[PDB]
Parts: sequence; structure tokens; C-alpha cells
Amino acid sequence: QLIPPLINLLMSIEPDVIYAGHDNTKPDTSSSLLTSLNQLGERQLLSVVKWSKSLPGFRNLHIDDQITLIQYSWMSLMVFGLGWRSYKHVSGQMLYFAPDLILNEQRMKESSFYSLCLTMWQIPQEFVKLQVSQEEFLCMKVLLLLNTIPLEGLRSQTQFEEMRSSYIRELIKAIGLRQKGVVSSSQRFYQLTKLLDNLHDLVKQLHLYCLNTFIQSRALSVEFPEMMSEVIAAQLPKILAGMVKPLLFHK
Ligand SMILES: C[C@]1(O)CC[C@H]2[C@@H]3CCC4=CC(=O)CCC4=C3C=C[C@@]21C
Repeated sequence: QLIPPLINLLMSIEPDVIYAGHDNTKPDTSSSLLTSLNQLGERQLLSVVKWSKSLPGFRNLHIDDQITLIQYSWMSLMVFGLGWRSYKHVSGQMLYFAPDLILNEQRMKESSFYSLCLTMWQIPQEFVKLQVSQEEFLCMKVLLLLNTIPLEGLRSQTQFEEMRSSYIRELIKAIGLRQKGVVSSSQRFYQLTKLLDNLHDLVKQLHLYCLNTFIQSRALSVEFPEMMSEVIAAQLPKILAGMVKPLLFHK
């Protein structure tokens, strides 16, 4: 009754928790972990498609465009909510991939991925640091779904731009529910938008990591599943060559 109505719909359409189905039983090797991660990733991109089909405005873009923006955000979405969920249930002090897959410091001993898990870990730190609320989270995550377009833009640019705007303004709502300044509320906005502007670069490291484990998978002994494989082949190279338009909040 103080929660703006979209922010309650955001609540409700949020997915239920996805397990990794991870054997836990026997001792992690670095291929098995990598493989669970993926299976877990598969189950999360199904959940993103479902999620997108109820989010107000997503389905009145052109099919294509809806396919392009998911293909283009799924890493950045995955990473974000590992943030979120790490921050919410383990104090940002452990990486909460899933209920059945939680990584403490021990566990990323075997590197490959030690270094990368450091970098994933930045996000739940910044959330702890910023004391990010649920409402602001719901709104910035839609923002990352709308964060990057083709260099030639979208088929439904205009609706796009409308939808982006109407969720930038939903975030100024949420920011509003607690930062009652006009000074503070501003700086907060600034801060919640640099935070997003910042996960580009962090993402381009997952990205480059995910393609080279892709490509060396057979060497590596790492199974990628089908849905995950297709978005990687489809967009990752192109993304990684910087043949996409990052939307910036700041200059
Ligand atoms: C192992 C790897 O191929 C590279 C980085 C891994 C990513 C990191 C982002 C991530 C966090 C989640 O909440 C979903 C599982 C998850 C992944 C599963 C597979 C990936 C994409």
C-alpha cells in the first residue's frame, strides 16, 4: 500500500529457487563443479524465459528482440542474483549458487576458477556495502534485461525505449521508499546506476571464461547442456568481439 504496484508484480513473478542437482556426495573435481554450474545455468535460463513472459512490457516487443535481449543478458542476470541470493542468505560471505550448491573459500581451492569466483564475489560485497533492498533489486534486474542492444538497435526500438524508461522510473520509486532525501535519493540513483554500469566489465570476464571452457570442453571434461550451448555459440563471440551496444547510465 506503500509498494508501488509494479514493484509488487515484480515480487510475484520472481521465480522459485532453482537447485543444481549437484552430487555433493563425492569430492568436487574442477570439471564436475563446472558441469554442475552449467546444469544449474540451464535451469536458470528456462526460469528467465518463464520470468520474461510475465514481465509487464517484455512481450509487446517483437519476438526477435525478446530473443536477442535474453541471449544478450543471461550471464549478467545469473551473476546479479548470485549477488542477491549471496547477500540475502549467507551474509555475502559465501557464493550461494543454489540451495544445493554453496561455495566457501575452501571449495574454490582448486583454482582454475578461484580467480573468477573472486570476481563474482564483488557483487554481493557491493550489495552488503550498499544495503540493497528487495524493491531496488527487482527494478535493477529488469534494467539489466534491458541493458545491451545490437549496434543496429532493436526491431521495436520505441517500445524498448518506453519500457526502459518506465523501469528507470520504477527504481526512482523504490529508491524513494527509504532514501527520503532529494539530495540522498539522487546520489543513490547515481550509485545504483554506476553499480550496473560496472557489471559490464565484470561480465566480459565471465564471458571470455565461458567461451574458452566452451571451446576446450572435451579436453576439460565439462558438459554444457543444449539451451546454454546455443546461446553461447550464437552470441558469445560477437559479444566478446564488442559487436554490441552497451547502454550506459554514466559517461
Ligand atoms: C561455468 C560457466 O560456464 C562460466 C560461469 C558460470 C555461471 C556463473 C554465473 C552463475 C551464477 C548462477 O546463479 C547460475 C549459475 C552460474 C553459472 C553457470 C555456468 C557458467 C556460465
